[PDB]
Amino acid sequence: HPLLKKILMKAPGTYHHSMMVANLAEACADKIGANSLLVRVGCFYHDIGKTLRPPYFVENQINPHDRLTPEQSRDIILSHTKDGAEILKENHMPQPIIDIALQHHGTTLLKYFYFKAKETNPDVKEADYRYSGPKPQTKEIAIINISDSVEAAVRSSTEPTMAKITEIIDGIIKDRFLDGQFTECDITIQEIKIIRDTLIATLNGIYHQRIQY
Ligand SMILES: Nc1ncnc2c1ncn2[C@@H]1O[C@@H]2COP(=O)(O)O[C@H]3[C@@H](O)[C@H](n4cnc5c(N)ncnc54)O[C@@H]3COP(=O)(O)O[C@H]2[C@H]1O
Ligand SMILES: [Fe+3]
Ligand SMILES: [Fe+3]
Repeated sequence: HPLLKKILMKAPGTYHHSMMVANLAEACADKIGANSLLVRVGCFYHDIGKTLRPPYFVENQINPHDRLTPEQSRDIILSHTKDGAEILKENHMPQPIIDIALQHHGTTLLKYFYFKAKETNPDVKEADYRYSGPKPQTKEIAIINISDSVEAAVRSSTEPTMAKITEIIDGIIKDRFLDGQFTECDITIQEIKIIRDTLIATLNGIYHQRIQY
C-alpha cells in the first residue's frame, strides 16, 4: 500500500489522526448497521490531500500560518479535500474512497480563519471559507464527518472527562444539524443518537478505561 505509507512518511501526525478516526467511525458504522469496512478504509485515506503541504496542518507541526494571510491559509486548507480526491483518482482508488476524501467536511465553514479575516473585513462571506463539498451523500460519510471532528476536538481539549467529552460531541452534532450538513443523505435522527452514544462509550474506553485482566 504505497499511498498509506506516503501519508505515514510525509505526514505522520495526519497518519496517526486518521487511524484514530478510523477506529471511532468504524465503531459507529457497526452500531447502526452501515458499511463499517468501507468507513474504516475510507478513514485511512480521508486526509491524504494534506501530504501536499504537511506543515500547514497543525497535527504535523512552529506555525507557518503566522506568516500567512487568512486568504492564504484558507486556500491551503480548503484544498485538501479536492487534492485528496484527485490523488486517489489518479491512483485509481474505488469511487466511494474518493468521495470520502472530497465530502468528509461537507460544505462546513473553516471557522478559525473565517473569523480571523472578519477582523479586518466585517463583510467577509462565509461562502469564501466553506469547503466545496458536496455535503455527505451517504450515512457512512456523515459518520466520518462527525467522528473526524470529535477525534480532533477531544484530542485538543484540556481535561476530557466524560461530561466534557459528551459536551464536545453534542456541540459538534448541533452545529452540523443547524448548518444543514446532513440533508442530502438518509441518516436518521435516531441513528445520530446512536452515533453520539457510541462515540461517548468508545471515547470513554480510550481516555478512561483501566486496562485489566
Ligand atoms: N476544538 C474543536 N471543536 C470542534 N470541532 C473541531 C475542533 N477541532 C477540530 N474540529 C473539527 O475537526 C476537523 C478536523 O479536520 P482535519 O482532520 O482535516 O484537520 C484540520 C487541521 O489539520 C487543519 N487546521 C485547522 N485549523 C488550523 C490552524 N489554526 N492551524 C493549522 N492547521 C489547522 O485543517 C484541517 C481542517 O480543519 P477544519 O477546521 O475545516 O475541520 C476541523 C473541525 O471541523
Ligand atoms: Fe480533513
Ligand atoms: Fe481529518
